[PDB]
Amino acid sequence: MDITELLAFSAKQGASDLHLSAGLPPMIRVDGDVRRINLPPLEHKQVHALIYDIMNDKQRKDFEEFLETDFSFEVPGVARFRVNAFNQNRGAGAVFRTIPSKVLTMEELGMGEVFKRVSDVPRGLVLVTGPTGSGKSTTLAAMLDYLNNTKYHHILTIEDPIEFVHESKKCLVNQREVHRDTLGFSEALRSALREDPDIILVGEMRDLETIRLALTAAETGHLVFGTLHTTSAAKTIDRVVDVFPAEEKAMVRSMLSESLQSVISQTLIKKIGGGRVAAHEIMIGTPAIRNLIREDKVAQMYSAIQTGGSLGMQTLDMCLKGLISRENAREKAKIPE
Amino acid sequence: MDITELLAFSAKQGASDLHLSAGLPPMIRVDGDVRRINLPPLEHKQVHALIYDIMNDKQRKDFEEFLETDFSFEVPGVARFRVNAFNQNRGAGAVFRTIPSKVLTMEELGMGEVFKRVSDVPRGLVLVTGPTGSGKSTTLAAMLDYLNNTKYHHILTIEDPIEFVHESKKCLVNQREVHRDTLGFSEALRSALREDPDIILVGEMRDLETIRLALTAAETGHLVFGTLHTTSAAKTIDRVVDVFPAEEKAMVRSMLSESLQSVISQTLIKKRVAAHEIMIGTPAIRNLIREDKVAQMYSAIQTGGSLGMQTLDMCLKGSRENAREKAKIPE
Amino acid sequence: MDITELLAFSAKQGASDLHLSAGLPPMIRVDGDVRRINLPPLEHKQVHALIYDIMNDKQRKDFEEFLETDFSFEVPGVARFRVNAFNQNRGAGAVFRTIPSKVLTMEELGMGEVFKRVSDVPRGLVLVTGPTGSGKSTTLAAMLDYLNNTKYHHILTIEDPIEFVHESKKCLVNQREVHRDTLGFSEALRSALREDPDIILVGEMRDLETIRLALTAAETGHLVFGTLHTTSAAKTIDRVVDVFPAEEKAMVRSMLSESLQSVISQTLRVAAHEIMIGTPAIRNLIREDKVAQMYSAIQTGGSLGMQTLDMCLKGSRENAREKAKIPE
Amino acid sequence: MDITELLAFSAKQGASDLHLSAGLPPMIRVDGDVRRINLPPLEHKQVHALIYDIMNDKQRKDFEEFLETDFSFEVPGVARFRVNAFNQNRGAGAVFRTIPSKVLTMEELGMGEVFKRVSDVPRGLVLVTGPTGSGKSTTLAAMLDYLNNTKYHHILTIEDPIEFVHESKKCLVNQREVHRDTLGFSEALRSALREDPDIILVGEMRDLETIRLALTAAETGHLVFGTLHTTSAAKTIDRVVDVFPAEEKAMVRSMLSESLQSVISQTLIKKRVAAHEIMIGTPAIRNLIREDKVAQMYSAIQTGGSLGMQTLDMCLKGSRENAREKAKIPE
Amino acid sequence: MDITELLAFSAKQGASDLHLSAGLPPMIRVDGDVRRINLPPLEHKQVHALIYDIMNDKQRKDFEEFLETDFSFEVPGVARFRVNAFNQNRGAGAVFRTIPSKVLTMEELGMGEVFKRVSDVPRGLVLVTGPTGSGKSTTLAAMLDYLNNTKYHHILTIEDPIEFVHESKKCLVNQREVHRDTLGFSEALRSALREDPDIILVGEMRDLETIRLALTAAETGHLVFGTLHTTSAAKTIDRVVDVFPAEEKAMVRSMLSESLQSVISQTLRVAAHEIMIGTPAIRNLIREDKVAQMYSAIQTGGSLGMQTLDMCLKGSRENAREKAKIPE
Amino acid sequence: MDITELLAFSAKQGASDLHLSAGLPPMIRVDGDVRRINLPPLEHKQVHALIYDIMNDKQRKDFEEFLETDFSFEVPGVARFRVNAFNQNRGAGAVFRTIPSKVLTMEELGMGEVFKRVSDVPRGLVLVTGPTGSGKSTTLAAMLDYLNNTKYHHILTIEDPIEFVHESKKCLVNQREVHRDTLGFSEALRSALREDPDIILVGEMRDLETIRLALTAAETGHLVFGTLHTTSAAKTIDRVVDVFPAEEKAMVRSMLSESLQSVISQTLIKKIGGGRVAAHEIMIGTPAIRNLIREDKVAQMYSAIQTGGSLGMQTLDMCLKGLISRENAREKAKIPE
Ligand SMILES: Nc1ncnc2c1ncn2[C@@H]1O[C@H](COP(=O)(O)OP(=O)(O)CP(=O)(O)O)[C@@H](O)[C@H]1O
Ligand SMILES: [Mg+2]
Ligand SMILES: [Mg+2]
Ligand SMILES: [Mg+2]
Ligand SMILES: [Mg+2]
Ligand SMILES: [Mg+2]
Ligand SMILES: [Mg+2]
Repeated sequence: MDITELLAFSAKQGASDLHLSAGLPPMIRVDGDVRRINLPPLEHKQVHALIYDIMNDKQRKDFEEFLETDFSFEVPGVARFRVNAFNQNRGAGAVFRTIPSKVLTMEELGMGEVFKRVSDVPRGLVLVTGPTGSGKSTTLAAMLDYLNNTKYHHILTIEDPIEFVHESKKCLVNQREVHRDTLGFSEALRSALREDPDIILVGEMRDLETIRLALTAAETGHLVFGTLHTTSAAKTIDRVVDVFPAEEKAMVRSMLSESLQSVISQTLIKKIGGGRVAAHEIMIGTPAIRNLIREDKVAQMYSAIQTGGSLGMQTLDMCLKGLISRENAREKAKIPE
Repeated sequence: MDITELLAFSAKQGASDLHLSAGLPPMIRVDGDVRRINLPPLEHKQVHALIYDIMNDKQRKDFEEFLETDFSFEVPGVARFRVNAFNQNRGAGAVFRTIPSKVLTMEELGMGEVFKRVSDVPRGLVLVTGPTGSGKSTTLAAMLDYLNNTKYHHILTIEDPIEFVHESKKCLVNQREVHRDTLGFSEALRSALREDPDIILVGEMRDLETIRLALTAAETGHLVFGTLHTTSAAKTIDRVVDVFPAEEKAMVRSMLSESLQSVISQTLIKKRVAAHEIMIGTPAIRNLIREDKVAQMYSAIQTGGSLGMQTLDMCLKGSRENAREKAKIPE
Repeated sequence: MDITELLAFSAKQGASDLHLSAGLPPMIRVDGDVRRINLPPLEHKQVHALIYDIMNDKQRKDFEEFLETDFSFEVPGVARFRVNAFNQNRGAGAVFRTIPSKVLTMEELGMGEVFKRVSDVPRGLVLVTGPTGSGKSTTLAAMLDYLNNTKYHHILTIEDPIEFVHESKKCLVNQREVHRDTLGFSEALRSALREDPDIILVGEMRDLETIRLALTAAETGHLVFGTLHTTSAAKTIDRVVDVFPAEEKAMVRSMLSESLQSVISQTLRVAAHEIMIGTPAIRNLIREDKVAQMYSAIQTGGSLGMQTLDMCLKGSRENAREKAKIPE
Repeated sequence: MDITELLAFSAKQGASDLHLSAGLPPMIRVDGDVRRINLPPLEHKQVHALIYDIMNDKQRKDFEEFLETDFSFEVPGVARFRVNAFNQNRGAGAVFRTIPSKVLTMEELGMGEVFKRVSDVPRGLVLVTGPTGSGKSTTLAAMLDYLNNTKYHHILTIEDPIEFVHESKKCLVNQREVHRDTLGFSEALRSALREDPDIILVGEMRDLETIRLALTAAETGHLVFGTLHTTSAAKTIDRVVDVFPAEEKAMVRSMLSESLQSVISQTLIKKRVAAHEIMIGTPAIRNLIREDKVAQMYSAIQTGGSLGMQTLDMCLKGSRENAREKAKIPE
Repeated sequence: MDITELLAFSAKQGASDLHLSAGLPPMIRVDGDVRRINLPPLEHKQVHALIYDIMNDKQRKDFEEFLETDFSFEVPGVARFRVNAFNQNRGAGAVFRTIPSKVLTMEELGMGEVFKRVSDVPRGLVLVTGPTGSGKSTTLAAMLDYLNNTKYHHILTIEDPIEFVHESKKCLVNQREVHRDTLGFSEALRSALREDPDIILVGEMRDLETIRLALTAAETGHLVFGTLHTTSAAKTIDRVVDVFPAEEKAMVRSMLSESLQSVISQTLRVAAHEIMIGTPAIRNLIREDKVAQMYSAIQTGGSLGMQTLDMCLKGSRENAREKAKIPE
Repeated sequence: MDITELLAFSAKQGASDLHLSAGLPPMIRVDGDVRRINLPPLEHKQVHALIYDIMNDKQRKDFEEFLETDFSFEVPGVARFRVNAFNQNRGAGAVFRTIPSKVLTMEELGMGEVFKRVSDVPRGLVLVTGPTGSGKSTTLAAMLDYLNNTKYHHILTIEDPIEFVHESKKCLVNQREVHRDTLGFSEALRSALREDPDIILVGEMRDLETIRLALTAAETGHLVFGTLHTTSAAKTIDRVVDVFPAEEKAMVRSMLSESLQSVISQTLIKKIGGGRVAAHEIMIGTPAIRNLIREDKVAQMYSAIQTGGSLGMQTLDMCLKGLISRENAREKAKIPE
């Protein structure tokens, strides 16, 4: 039972993550929960070998001298994984997080026309948000696949590391892995503006300069897709402005008001009778809402979403009233009722 | 079929852009849509060679060590291209953006005397703005051509890369390509002050230091031309100030109030044709800027017709739906 | 009578601390009081040897060149100790603070459902606070044990040194000893985000960077547990913001308003706790910088299980008043 | 006549200080006045040798490379001295300041129960203040002796240099000489938090970092003792806050409001005898500190007699002219 | 036709500037207008040689590696030039700006007693300001000549490069060329305080440090003359403060309030001047940060010889209005 | 006519400064005015030799590589000078500023009992102020001489470079030259507090840390003497507070209110019928004035000086009404009348 077999098994079980940890049997995360594989405990020596054998010399050196490190690893014909290796009280440990391989279509995900409308906009900013493991990336991949299926455009991506690999259908697709194909988000973004892109994917909007450049890229007239870890349209908007220092808030607020096209905040819910399903809050950037943003009256937006049904807007709670246990629903509702 | 041939072909097809991307055949953008040329897929090795061949040694080094780079490239008798080279999951790639060569005249563009009046000012700051493809450089080129036709002055430009190439008529024209003729906007702007210029073009008022130097250059007594991607005179004025940290905002606001002469915010519309919002820097407006009451400026434009001011929406009242797509106030 | 024997003795006597100090016999702290063990005085040479013998070569070098140092030390089968070694007028000295090994359960500590509710939250920041000794680590250990007993999650900890050692029950538990299993809090925290953790214990809100990363980790969706030495929910909240320079305060304030789930400030014996729970109103208080009002907001939050330190104290009267915000 | 002999002689003469200065004979300060000992002038070479002989190699290096240094020195059976060595126009010089050895008791100093109550607090910050020669260390020594006599606690001190040497009675006493037993106040204070102390002495709340750490140490739950040269409870409280830059003032103010237990500001008067202003940290006063209304505190002291508070002027009402020389309000 | 001949010709034509630009014949600026000399176009190779030949090896290196550079150049018996060398689309280029050599007197410039009164002050700061070209150096040179004619003082100057060369009449005059006679403004200014100067010309208020030292020099008791490119007394005062970071603004404001004696803002031909004189009221305006009021304070300061730019302009009407603060 | 002769001549003429400057004859400053000595012009080569010959190798190197430098130079039996050497358009130049040798007594300077009273105070801060060349230092030297004549105290000085050299009479006098006997003002001041000093001279109060330490030294209970370039008691006080950043102003203001004993602001005036005489504004630190300082109402102080005659206070203008031409007087009066 080598690491290849273990990973293959994890994939067979539909696991998102495989954990090694000295003094424990291998464990896998499935639908959120980490559980032990029915195998013997792995002692430090074994865990250490399993890791050290895969590593290359640099990785070994990084790991050995810094005590921890990150890298990507591939099991030909099975999947790619992002690997983190580290030390803990019992010894070595690692986490192999599976990189999703096949891209799932909007139909496969049960995503309706509203997502297409949101994808279709000719320019601006679209944000897909939610905490870790909420599926944001998969939703994005579907939106990009849809565009790849329908427009003769250029999709350029900046990813750290690249997750989904798309194949060029109608769109030219160029994916750029940070640290390997480019030196950083900033460099790639400053380049993006010179790479004739209709559509630009920016993996995550935390470090300010990325955000500035992302906004510039949207204002300048591209279609920009970014992400955050926020749980509602409002919090998303607060988050984007709040992070900047006072002197810089007004322009960010204005840029955002002009460029923001939609916000999709998302969570996964244990599906009644097994598996999980996504629930989405959806906001669409209409003049009134743009004023709410521009005037700093976002507090009102939640109801504006409530009344935006005709465009396909919906609050998280609304969506939850449409598969899931009422209690599960209430666990995640803004207003438990 | 070398890169020269490919670009020639692209031009023959009226393409705006040529794309190379490892693992694909060459592709071209025509009337918006990217398409494949009927040729075999190009693999990394081939794309890489094609790019390597055009590059000079510095460009190769930049590209090789930084993993991406930008430069201008010329195909004698055909066109000049804005080039970016980069790497991606399948390997190497590059984008060739054609650069329009000839400078079109105010008349050819149907630009009236107001633009001449704006060009004519003896010193200060003039900003031409709008999204990409709004036609900012085009408007600027015409303004500079007009000056070239009429004044015995020195026009200095700093561009990344050089877009329109002017020929010295009455003006001495010196155009400086960033990364090739100079190390950066800042360096060229610091030198500008000692290069006896009357008129300076700065391609895009993006970096704080470029803006500081641009404002210095205008305050010091030259006529400075810059650009932004903003969509109205007000937003332009906010933005120039907004970008600076708190400690520095007041002086930028004051400098700007003193030096700003005009703002021309622009967009292209089908019939394409340009529409312009035009603001002219009168004492009242300068106070609006100085006192931080730019919110009032939009109406001040509305009432400045005598000087040739006009809001974007006003100009749009000279397809109705196309118009409304771009109007501040759809009506 | 070597240092191993001394420490064993200290444990046998239920001492929290063993002191060595040139010119004195060994001394131990028991229920608060430091007292001499009935042994001869130890002279500089002897104390120095006792310390020097335990130290490893780096520790010896640190100690010799910096004149003082800290390290952890273990007596197999007895306990682990937080050791500090230093110099004083009569010569060398050292202080061994024993480490509580056994995890105690919420029930063993008489901690009620409110702690479970606080533990249960799916993400955000929870702060357990109080002066030295006050029992923060213990309260945390119980909270983590409860999670370990109930959820199939990943608990990652970062500690300087590791205090309590948990055994993986339903949770996978990874404990990381600073300086040994990782180079620092920052490194481990930056790594944490990519070690698929549900729950993260940050042993020390050591520096601004640790706090930043802790907040990032909470905001990103994990459940983070941290500590401060503050004595009340309000002071805790102030302190988290106060420590940052002006330019950075607003964002920390905002991040905190969004992510903070609870604050538990504590003192010891039996533990008394102030408990605050992160409701919208309180989040506004934090966001708007009106935390001054929060103390009463705690007073009126009984339904959720909130309570002021003084309230809890109303469950010796004098001992109580020694530690009350409002002696009455 | 070596330096040992000289110091012995100084002690024999009841001198507080011995001065060496190249180009002069040794000199001693007695009852305030500096005088020459009946000996030949000492030239640079001689003074330098005399100093070199006492110094250890580090002290020599410090002195040689930094041109001046400080250290403690002991003459067995006579006294300990605070030493500073330095250079001046005529050459080398040094100052030997005698350090009083024995710790005097509260009773010997006529200090009443209030001082015990202040000493007794379980944690927080206590500040003893006044100009040089006011008797701050003396008061502190007595407070620590009292604790040494009564509690089974750990007293840790950090001193530059160690002034009074305590002997471990009920308390474990660890005294740390800066530059010799530790590298600095900050290092020793950072270690203190891990040296299981009940009570910590910090000789002079002068540097920001020392203050920050002192406040941390008090807030974290220890009883911290510090000193300043301020002359009243209010001024002391202002000063502790004043010294910090704006961004940091609020937290220092808050920390202090929570942790401050007492302030004892002191001066010596002929009859010498000590006079004390005494403040005790009650909720009302803590608010005064917290809200930044310390201006009111002086009267709050006036009305705090029941707890043993007293203004400097009040205490002075227990020569009338000598008294008035030192009164806040001469009357 | 070498560069010496070209420059000689430019001087013969009374040109302010000579331009070289690959692909063009030499061009000269005369009374504002740049025009071609009747000569063949100069190609890159030729322009490059012309420049390369004058340059020294460092200059060549600077130019070659940085792509552009600045230096001074002298044509014995003709003039000195401020040379800038650079690159452009057609190839090399360069700009030689002639240096006004001859000092002109206050009388020759029609400058009245007010300038003498301003020159005469025993210490403090005097600022002569205005856009490029406006005639600041000239106005200064006249002020210094007047002092040179009347006081037995020490005039020290620091310049990049030296423009006007004074001859020692009653004053000892020491002129220091930056990069050649001194390493920088800062160094020279720090030195100035110990070169026993009565009067100091700071050629460029180059950076914050220069300003600091200039202010120190004025405050310390010397008479300091400096320049800025601002267009009015108010803007000058604002600018001197604005340039500093927040923490430092107050002290600069205060120093300036105390030391500032006069501001002379100027434009060109004939010169027009705005003149402000440092009276207590104005000093308060500066100190209290109410400079906004100063413009009228100038209007009412005629008795001392103050005058707004617009006032002076009321001594072609259109030309006048081109440069008026208030066109009327 | 070598440099020694030149300097001797300058001293014979009572000059404060001798200037060399390529292309000019030697010039000397006497009573304020620089005038040419009746000698031939000195060309670059000669000036350069005159300077280079005196310099030591380090000084030559400093000078040669930094293009300018400073040092002290001594002409045995004549005087010491502070020398600055530099380059200018005509070539080399230098300034030899004579360091005053004999110390002048209060009587020799016509200073009355008020100065003694001010000197006599047991502790606190005394400031002697005035622009360059106003004689401040000489006044101080007289005050120190007086103390040296009368008290058995320790006078410690920190000077950059040491000007007047005092001889130990009743006081022990230790003078410390900055850069030579100590590394800096701060170091020496931190040492001073440990060197048993009754009286401490701090040469100049500009760089903040020196001021902080100076104030500490005064508050702690020594008698501190410092200087500034200000022209009146008020401006002196404003100057000391104004220089600090906002957060630090209050404590400086308070420290100063408690410690300040007197301020003596001074100027020299061309004496009618030849030479010059000093005029002084004198303020003495009484409780009322201390409140003015403490409460930040220094604006009132000028009149408080006017009414402080009994203690020997006087405004600059008052003193001017007591040797000098009325016009000369008005040149320097706060209120010309
Ligand atoms: N009371 C007085 N009457 C006449 N001349 C005096 C004088 N006091 C000083 N001088 C002369 O004035 C010159 C400067 O004196 P001093 O050096 O004491 O002033 P100062 O304290 O301003 C030095 P600095 O200019 O460096 O601040 C010297 O030539 C000195 O002899
Ligand atoms: Mg993802
Ligand atoms: Mg353009
Ligand atoms: Mg603990
Ligand atoms: Mg003491
Ligand atoms: Mg000039
Ligand atoms: Mg002096």
